[PDB]
Amino acid sequence: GAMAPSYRVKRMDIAKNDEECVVNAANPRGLPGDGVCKAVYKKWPESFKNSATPVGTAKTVMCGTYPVIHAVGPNFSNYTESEGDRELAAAYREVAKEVTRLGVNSVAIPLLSTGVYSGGKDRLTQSLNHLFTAMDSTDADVVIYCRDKEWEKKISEAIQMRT
Ligand SMILES: O=C(NCCc1ccncc1)c1ccccc1F
Ligand SMILES: [Cl-]
Ligand SMILES: [Cl-]
Ligand SMILES: [Cl-]
Repeated sequence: GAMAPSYRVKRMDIAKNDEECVVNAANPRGLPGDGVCKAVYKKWPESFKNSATPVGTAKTVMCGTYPVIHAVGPNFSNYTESEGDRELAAAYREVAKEVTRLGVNSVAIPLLSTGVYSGGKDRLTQSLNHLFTAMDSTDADVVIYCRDKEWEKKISEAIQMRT
């Protein structure tokens, strides 16, 4: 574990992370996709061998010795708010199991189901709170990666609020 497990946020490409493993915001079919998923495909294409996994699950595939955790959040275009919320919470619980199993001291994570899978709604708070519920019992250093300065400030404020 980390000596003093922490949460941090950075506004940059998760493909340039400084952590011991990465969470991909994957599609269920293991396809290159767009956004975080395409950057992850360009950086770690070997990790997409047999990466397909259902919604609400995470599947780890090694790129060399570097673990890529493919986490499949729901597409809120297709799910009800209620069922989507359940699957989004589940995806993060499976990420916490994988991070623990791998024995890493740090993980780079995106906010699942907040972009092309958001169904056109702001899900910063919803996605971040499910991330916290899952990861709070892990002792890895968590570094959250986002695209926009607005969200960088809101994620930073949410982390600082808990102290
Ligand atoms: O800002 C948003 N999402 C995070 C950034 C992001 C990343 C990748 N593709 C798209 C958007 C957002 C806010 C309100 C409604 C819909 C949104 F998608
Ligand atoms: Cl960047
Ligand atoms: Cl998304
Ligand atoms: Cl983001």
